[PDB]
Amino acid sequence: MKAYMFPGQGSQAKGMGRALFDAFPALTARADGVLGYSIRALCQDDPDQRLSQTQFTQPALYVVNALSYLKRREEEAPPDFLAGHSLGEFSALFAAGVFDFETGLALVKKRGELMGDARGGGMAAVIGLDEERVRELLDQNGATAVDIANLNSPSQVVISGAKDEIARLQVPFEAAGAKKYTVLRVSAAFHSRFMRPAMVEFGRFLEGYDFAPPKIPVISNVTARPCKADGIRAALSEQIASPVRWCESIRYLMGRGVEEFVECGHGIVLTGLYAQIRRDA
Repeated sequence: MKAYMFPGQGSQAKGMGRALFDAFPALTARADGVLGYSIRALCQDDPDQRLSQTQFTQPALYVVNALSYLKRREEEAPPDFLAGHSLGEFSALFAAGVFDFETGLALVKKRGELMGDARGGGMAAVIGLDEERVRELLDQNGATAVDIANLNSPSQVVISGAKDEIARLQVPFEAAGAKKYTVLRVSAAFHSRFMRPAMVEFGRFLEGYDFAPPKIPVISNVTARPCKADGIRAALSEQIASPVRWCESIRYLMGRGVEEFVECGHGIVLTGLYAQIRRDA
């Protein structure tokens, strides 16, 4: 059994998807219709470094992920399971037939707008400490307005919360053995109940859409379990204000009997995480 893993923000790069745009002109033109600009130009030329701006990053990654999936479907047996990291969930749901290509793109355009417009707090990516140690450090350093935002691998955790606390934690984390502590280029503290207002707004926006049942199971970032057909809106809206349980999602799949994990999209970010999750598990 095989799972496809769809990457999210941070995996984008100038030049991504070139051969896919060539191969899928109808979807390229349809993407342009939703976005109002050339998706190929965004990805190939990266005008004014817009690929690093979340309102553009999210649609770019959704399109490249989607086309990457369709290329794999032409060439390889279908996957048994799908999982996407944050933005990647939307590509996974597209692959599963939950919504059509344009609908998913509209959802991600909105997610990009909500996240670009969000304010308050920040985030840091930590390499070299496990969840238990990170939680201990947050308590020891009195960072009561910081929480764990992503559990990405046994040694890769993202934290989120008050900007001053995120700044002040860097040296203590490094002194405890973090190999790297990197404050992220994000508008706000995502993946805590701090982001509740945006979660509420996104939920309301999703009421206007009509979803289909997944044809292939999609493992939710929120629950680390398969998305329920009746639960798409909760899965997607709550995701932005909840910890991303990526490590647990991969471990769930391993426990179900999945032996082959393939990254579907540009880059090797999730491949790297998987190697680390696999080595520990």
